[PDB]
Amino acid sequence: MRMDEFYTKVYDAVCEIPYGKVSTYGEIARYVGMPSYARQVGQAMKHLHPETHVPWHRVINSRGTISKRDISAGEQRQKDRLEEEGVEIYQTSLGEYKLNLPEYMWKP
DNA sequence: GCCATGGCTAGTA
DNA sequence: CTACTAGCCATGG
Repeated sequence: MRMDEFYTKVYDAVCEIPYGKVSTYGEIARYVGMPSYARQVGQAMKHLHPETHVPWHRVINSRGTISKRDISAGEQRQKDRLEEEGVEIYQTSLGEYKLNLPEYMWKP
């Protein structure tokens, strides 16, 4: 599987995530037949341009939290976009953004 | 080739 | 619950 093939599948997958729903790097990776490529699912998200209609904001980590990144703006934007989607997000002490994963999780 | 990065994760304290 | 580590793997200097 070429990297370009992967990136495209990941993107196709993410677009399938329903409004106001959420999925996981690892889940998407598995979903596209690449269980060990969870980190690369991150990369795919990061690579996207700001205009993209791909719901990159609907992908968090396995702990149901929003991942911290080099570009802190995204971390913030993801929280905001999700909240607009009507997604209850509380803030852990030692400010990490968290949510009830079992509820919002997307299951095809 | 080595090395550091980086939106990860399960297992292990 | 928080912290950390081992396994993980593309990317690019």
